[PDB]
Amino acid sequence: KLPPGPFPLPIIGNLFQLELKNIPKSFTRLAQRFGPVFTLYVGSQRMVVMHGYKAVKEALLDYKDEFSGRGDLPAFHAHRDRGIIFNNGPTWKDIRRFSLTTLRNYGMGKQGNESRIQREAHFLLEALRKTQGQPFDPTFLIGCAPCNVIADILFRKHFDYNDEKFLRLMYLFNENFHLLSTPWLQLYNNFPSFLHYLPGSHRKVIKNVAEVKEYVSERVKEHHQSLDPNCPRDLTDCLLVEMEKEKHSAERLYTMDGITVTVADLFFAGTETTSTTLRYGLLILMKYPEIEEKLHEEIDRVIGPSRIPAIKDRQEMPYMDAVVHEIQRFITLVPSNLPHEATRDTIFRGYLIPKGTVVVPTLDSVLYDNQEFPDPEKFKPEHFLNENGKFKYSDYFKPFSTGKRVCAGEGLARMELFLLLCAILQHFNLKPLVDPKDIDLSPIHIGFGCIPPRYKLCVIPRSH
Ligand code: HEM
Ligand SMILES: OC[C@H]1O[C@@](CO)(O[C@H]2O[C@H](CO)[C@@H](O)[C@H](O)[C@H]2O)[C@@H](O)[C@@H]1O
Ligand SMILES: CC[C@@H]1C(=O)OC[C@@H]1Cc1cncn1C
Repeated sequence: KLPPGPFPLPIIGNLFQLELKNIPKSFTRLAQRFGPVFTLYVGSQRMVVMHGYKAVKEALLDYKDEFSGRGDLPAFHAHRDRGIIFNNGPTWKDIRRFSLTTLRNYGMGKQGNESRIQREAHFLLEALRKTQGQPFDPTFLIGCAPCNVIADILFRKHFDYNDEKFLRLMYLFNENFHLLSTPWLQLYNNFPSFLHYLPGSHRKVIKNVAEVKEYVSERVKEHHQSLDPNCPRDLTDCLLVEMEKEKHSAERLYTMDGITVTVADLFFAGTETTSTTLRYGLLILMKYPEIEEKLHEEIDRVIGPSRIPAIKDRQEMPYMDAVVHEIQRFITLVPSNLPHEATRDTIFRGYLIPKGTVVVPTLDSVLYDNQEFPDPEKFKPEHFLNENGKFKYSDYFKPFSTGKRVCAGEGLARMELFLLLCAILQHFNLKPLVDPKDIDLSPIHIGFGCIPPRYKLCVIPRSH
């Protein structure tokens, strides 16, 4: 027997039970009705949804290997079963393991992630000053910071903030994440063959993915022509070197195409989610100026107005720590996670879950638990503050997921969020164009991601 769920119709399945523009809300509605594990058909693809901390944790932690597969995502068919993110094949385990180890090597030491982020803060602060306290759209300014950070690890390359190629890549990342959060792409994701050769915004996503891949492909090729296996320059070099070291084996983990997919995965994933979180963070703080003020107080007391922020500052800045945690919790940036897949026939809570079934370990339902976070729908730093006014740790903080497919750059992202928000607020006050009271924090699109409203602001200097 399958987990309980709604009776499906011919062709469309349970499409009437879903609001295309807010799938996460529909999951939640279905959870009250059927419980923390339920079956759904969207089209002819059967899925099982986990909802709530217990179900999600059990799925990812007690059934590690059973649900460690990756569900298909037609828009990213040019990556399927290659690289990391969209890899449901036999190369996933080893490519992931090697990529994690390599990322850790580049993150460790005095030339590590902290220093890399600190250097990049210089350019970020420079760009913010150059706005002269005039209105500007933050989207493609602040996004440069994580984009350059991951580019350094991948290509040992640094872009000027208005390099045309650089802006184009970020534009593509932004459009994709945006469009992948819209009702049309949600329909396409589930009915790809009915919809693919019709007109629609799905074509742009597909075109955009191919364009990022092509750019990464050329970079991989330029690295292969000028390689020195004794002195690795970046992550692509390490992957290229690993490819030569297996040239006489039976089965191959590394293709030139496998590597560009792997690196385009990291490039896209290393840029877009960090950029969106920061951008969403700035909007949030502008709605709550008293929160911005307390942060300004903590920075000036602990770090002072001049010294560059460092990761260990987190340990002496409980309010910033709580705020950075609360931004990630409140926005539920990837609210349905990435789709998992059953690797074999599995019995979960006495329910049959057949091989190939899509498994959805819902994240918003963990981030919005009303027992762990009383008033979950509200932005409150005190969701992460104890009695002593100190940081209050929570296991329900899972915006990166958990288990075998846990976000490959969790540590990078968290250090970026802390250091860069610290840097920004050390040197600037945030000025909204509209009154704080009229700021709407609701996402404008909800799908693969949660998309912030478009806005402009001024940043007014603190330092001179
Ligand atoms: C706020 C920033 C970020 C968020 C919210 C986020 C979130 C996530 C989530 C929810 C998943 C799916 C986990 C699962 O399937 O169980 C994921 C996967 C992944 N992320 Fe992130 N991530 C962020 C930053 C990053 C960064 C900086 C990188 C690269 C350095 C990155 C690379 C990846 C990769 C390669 C995967 C696929 C893992 C796999 O399939 O085995 N992410 N991320
Ligand atoms: O169809 C799903 C979803 O797509 C939207 C736009 O997001 O409309 C698309 O599909 C309609 C067919 O149902 C077309 O008439 C329209 O041209 C196309 O944009 C939403 O209206 C709809 O919910
Ligand atoms: C389709 C892939 C998903 C997406 O678009 O945004 C989140 C997820 C890819 C991802 C994983 N970690 C960071 N990102 C950007």
